Amino acid sequence: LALSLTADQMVSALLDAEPPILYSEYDSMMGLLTNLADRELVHMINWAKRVPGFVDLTSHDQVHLLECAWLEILMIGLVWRSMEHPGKLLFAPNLLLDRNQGKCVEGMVEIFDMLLATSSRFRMMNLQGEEFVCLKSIILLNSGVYTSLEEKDHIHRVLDKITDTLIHLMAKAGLTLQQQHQRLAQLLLILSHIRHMSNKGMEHLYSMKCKNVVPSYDLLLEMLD
Amino acid sequence: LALSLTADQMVSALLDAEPPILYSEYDPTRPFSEASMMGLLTNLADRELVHMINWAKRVPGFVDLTSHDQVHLLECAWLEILMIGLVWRSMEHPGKLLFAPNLLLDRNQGKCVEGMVEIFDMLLATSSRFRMMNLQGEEFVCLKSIILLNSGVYTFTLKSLEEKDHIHRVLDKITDTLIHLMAKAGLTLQQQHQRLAQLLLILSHIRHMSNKGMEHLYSMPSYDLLLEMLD
Ligand SMILES: C[C@@H]1Cc2c([nH]c3ccccc23)[C@@H](c2c(F)cc(OCCN3CC(CF)C3)cc2F)N1CC(C)(C)F
Ligand SMILES: CC1=C(c2cccc(O)c2)[C@H](c2ccc(I)cc2)Oc2ccc(O)cc21
Repeated sequence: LALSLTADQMVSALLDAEPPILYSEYDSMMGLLTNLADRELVHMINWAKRVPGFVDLTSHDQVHLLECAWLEILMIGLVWRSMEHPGKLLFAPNLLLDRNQGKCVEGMVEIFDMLLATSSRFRMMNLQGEEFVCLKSIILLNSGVYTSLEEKDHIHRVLDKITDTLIHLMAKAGLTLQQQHQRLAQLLLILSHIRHMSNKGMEHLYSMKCKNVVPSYDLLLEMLD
Repeated sequence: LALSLTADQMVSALLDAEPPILYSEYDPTRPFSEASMMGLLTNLADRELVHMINWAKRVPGFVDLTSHDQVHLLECAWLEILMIGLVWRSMEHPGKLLFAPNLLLDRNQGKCVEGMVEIFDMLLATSSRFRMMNLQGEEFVCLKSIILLNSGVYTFTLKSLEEKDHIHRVLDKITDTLIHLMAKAGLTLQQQHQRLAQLLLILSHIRHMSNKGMEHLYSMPSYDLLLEMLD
């Protein structure tokens, strides 16, 4: 049924599944970042269930995709909220942090710097929230797909649908065929830098280890049920 | 002159710039041990690196960048570039990685190195996806150049933005080139968009593999080295 969606219905569904903007619990820096990230994880589960073609997959497959993508998804949301705040990361509306505040934690300013650069690449492209929910979904289905045959064909048909959607959004905003091609690529090439940031960030979270730091296969299996 | 080239001119330059296929050092002791296989793979990798630099300098637009920027693109890209060459070579050996004509290894021969099978599996999976997609050599060389220009660009002043913008325009010329390759093949406009997307999404996984790959190596090239080789 998700394969039957028009471009507009795809965006309407993705825009209507958006998670809400959470606030940072205080009224220690690793503490606020960690607690916030745990709380957005809960909302990300119910976001992912609403991504079209996601619940068409077995729960095993659903959780492998979330396991591979959760940090990328957390990060692309951070970068989106941060577009209109050059030089700062809008973790929460009461947690806007600058490059200098990354230095309070050994290891973080490197990820902080990569997130800022992605945020200004979205600013200098004037990334639209319709395109952004598209990329966020692309990340969900794409980042673990390559690890049975009916499942990865269906995922690749839904990913072909979101490509159609990105092209449609670009045609309706007036861009020529050529500008449509180029913008799609520039948007998708940024996903590979987002992958790099997730990997480096994952890497920091194990040196960071206060133990049981990262969402395990079984924890994620419970939250979707 | 890079930004005036026609699609077919870009395909041409890229195809001639391809580095040769090399051979692994000849009759090592087999069966391998962990130290001897890592020794071969390393020595083969190092020898490919020299040819990669000559390759890099012939990628339209690369030599327009400052020495320092060229090195940084390479420091960030070189393992993805090594790994996509392997996947390409190994497309016609299902279940095998053709590291060299004389070094064709299956999954089980990757267990000889602790931590390596996990990497092996990823590389083989990618090679199977390129098979499933019927990846073309003309597309291959466009994606490789895309890797070289893109991976290091989000890490790069008036001059620094000119550097950034020029690279982004060359990437835009490589996109048009892939699209021309697809249009000329007879694919529809929708099919063109979808295949361009599927290919570019594959570069996200190639980035994952290079990162895990870099992790694996540490668990077991300098700026100065790449810069000397570049001049
Ligand atoms: C700055 C980035 C990204 C980031 C962190 N915060 C966020 C909150 C909202 C949006 C983005 C973020 C933070 C971060 C995080 F993303 C996760 C985390 O730990 C989660 C622990 N939970 C146990 C649950 C399993 F059940 C997972 C701790 C963090 F500081 N940071 C990760 C690093 C640099 C280390 F890559
Ligand atoms: C992908 C890859 C290696 C690889 C890398 C990491 C993990 C792994 O399992 C294999 C390994 C390698 C070994 C040492 C270095 I220095 C670099 C690459 O040997 C290679 C040789 C040639 C080539 O084109 C690719 C590889």
